[PDB]
Amino acid sequence: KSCCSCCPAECEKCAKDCVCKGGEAAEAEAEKCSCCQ
Ligand SMILES: [Cd+2]
Ligand SMILES: [Cd+2]
Ligand SMILES: [Cd+2]
Ligand SMILES: [Cd+2]
Repeated sequence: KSCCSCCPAECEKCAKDCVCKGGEAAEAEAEKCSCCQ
């Protein structure tokens, strides 16, 4: 598991800054966020 689940495992994008920054529901559940993709 990446950190969240919205993004694969090695999203370079989160690897910096956890790009999704939901804060609360950071998980986001939706398998596939646009920021990391
Ligand atoms: Cd994420
Ligand atoms: Cd990510
Ligand atoms: Cd993350
Ligand atoms: Cd993301």
